[PDB]
Amino acid sequence: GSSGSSGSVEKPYKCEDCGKGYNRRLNLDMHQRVHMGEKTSGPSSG
Ligand SMILES: [Zn+2]
Repeated sequence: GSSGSSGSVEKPYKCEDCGKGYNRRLNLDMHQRVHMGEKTSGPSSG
């Protein structure tokens, strides 16, 4: 068919894990952090 929505990154840098976009080097280096653990749902209340 025909696609378009795809392609939501216009930065000279991108995470080699998810594919995020960052117009800064540091932002990326630090970003990796996200891929350090995993959200713990556990016994939720709200
Ligand atoms: Zn990432």
